[PDB]
Amino acid sequence: KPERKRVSKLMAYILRHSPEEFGLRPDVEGFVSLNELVNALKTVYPEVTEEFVREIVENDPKGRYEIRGDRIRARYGHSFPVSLDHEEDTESRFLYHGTPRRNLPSILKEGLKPMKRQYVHVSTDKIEALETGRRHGREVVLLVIDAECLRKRGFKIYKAGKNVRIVERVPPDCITLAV
Ligand SMILES: NC(=O)c1ccc[n+]([C@@H]2O[C@H](COP(=O)([O-])OP(=O)(O)OC[C@H]3O[C@@H](n4cnc5c(N)ncnc54)[C@H](O)[C@@H]3O)[C@@H](O)[C@H]2O)c1
Repeated sequence: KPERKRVSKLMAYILRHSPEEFGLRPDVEGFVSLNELVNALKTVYPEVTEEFVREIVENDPKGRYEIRGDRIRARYGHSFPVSLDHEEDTESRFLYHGTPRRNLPSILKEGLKPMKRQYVHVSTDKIEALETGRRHGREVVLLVIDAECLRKRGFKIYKAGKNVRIVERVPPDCITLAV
């Protein structure tokens, strides 16, 4: 059961960041072949099979991965451009983003920016926002974002996981509170 986390984490690396380092070239929507990914994962964990990966996909709590037939992709978090077809979140009134406090003086000046990824990632869920923010450092703040502000400015919000949402950027006057 903790072997699943090891393989799931390498999957995120390959599917979000450096497919080229395993000699994979994802298509425009971000998909690679399921056979490609197993063969790529095998040169680190040779025990890995297509069923193990399909178990990982179906089980994932956030919906990190997507399988269409024989192809697989990460649904968000990429650091190379992709063409995702997610649905627009038109109902959320508030969204959340956790980040180390040390980041706040720049965010207040520039808003949230995608940094190394393609999109800014926010959450419909306060706990998941705080938990991801905690990965970078121990002192985390919870940013509350007015979603309607973003829509009015043209930045549409898309449902990329269970609670994960993606936007181009969050201008600072759409951040209503930092907690
Ligand atoms: N941060 C969250 O609340 C959150 C919510 C949902 C999902 N996730 C997921 O967690 C993982 C990491 O996401 P992440 O949001 O930590 O991003 P990341 O790993 O790309 O780290 C970027 C960091 O830069 C900070 N930052 C943003 N704008 C900045 C600015 N103008 N000046 C200085 N710093 C700035 C961000 O808050 C974040 O801490 C990804 O898988 C993402 O999808 C994160």
